[PDB]
Amino acid sequence: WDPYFAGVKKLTKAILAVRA
Repeated sequence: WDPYFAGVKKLTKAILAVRA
């Protein structure tokens, strides 16, 4: 189940600061 995030953005919000 992942229609858009399902809560995974808790990791992608940190990665968004690592990449340009």
